[PDB]
Amino acid sequence: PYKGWKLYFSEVYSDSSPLIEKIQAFEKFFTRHIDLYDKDEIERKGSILVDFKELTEGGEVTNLIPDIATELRDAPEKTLACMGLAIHQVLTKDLERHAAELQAQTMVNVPHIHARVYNYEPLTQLKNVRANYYGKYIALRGTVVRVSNIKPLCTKMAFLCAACGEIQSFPLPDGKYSLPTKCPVPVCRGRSFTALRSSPLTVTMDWQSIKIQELMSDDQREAGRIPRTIECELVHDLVDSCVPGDTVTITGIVKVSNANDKCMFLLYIEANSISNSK
Ligand SMILES: [Zn+2]
Repeated sequence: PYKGWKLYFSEVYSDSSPLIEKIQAFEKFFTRHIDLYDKDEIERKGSILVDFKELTEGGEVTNLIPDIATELRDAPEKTLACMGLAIHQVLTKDLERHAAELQAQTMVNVPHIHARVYNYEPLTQLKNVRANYYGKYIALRGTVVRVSNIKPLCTKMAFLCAACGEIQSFPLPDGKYSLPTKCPVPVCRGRSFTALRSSPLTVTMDWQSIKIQELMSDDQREAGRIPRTIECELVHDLVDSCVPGDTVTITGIVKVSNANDKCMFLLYIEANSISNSK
């Protein structure tokens, strides 16, 4: 009933899991506001931009998401996955109905849709970003200083279990090729999988790394303070959205980087959205 379930979740689909409640919550939101977005631009770019003020809007459309501000902040990777599958389920239902009338007068293949929330608040200044912010969703605003070149990045790798024939979409931590340890089905644990590099469950998107420097008051906050910087990882439609010197607003997830000048603990922002003025 959920085509594209493995495009967002590595778990096995079960109607008893708490994910169903969250997914259907955004599904009600996206069905009522489907005319507010361009369904053609969503499918082409593979993403959707949602205003955070629309989600925190009081009323009837946001009836099933009263705690979106806390869940997105403390569990962004789980909230965006449900929000992404929801819009994918809304689009796959709106297109299967369109293809139903064409047949009378049904394989609709909707690709992965990145759920991208912008205009998130409160804004977090870079100096107050501590190590405790790991896994949290925040919004930054700084100057672009460096923009690396675009490179491919294998985010997920499909694996076929030789026991039951199930194909899982296994994420790679840092693009490092790794193998699953157990089959996600609750019956068998084959522990032996074959890589399906040509499978659609194997994700490969354009990757770009940019560096952001905080907005420093050149005289007020210059009383012995150095401008802090942080790396931001753009992907897919966010790639090539800013040049060095631009002032951008970035939302995303704080994560730990894994790659005298060598410090062994660096935080970066997995960019979920970027807004460039110029
Ligand atoms: Zn299996």
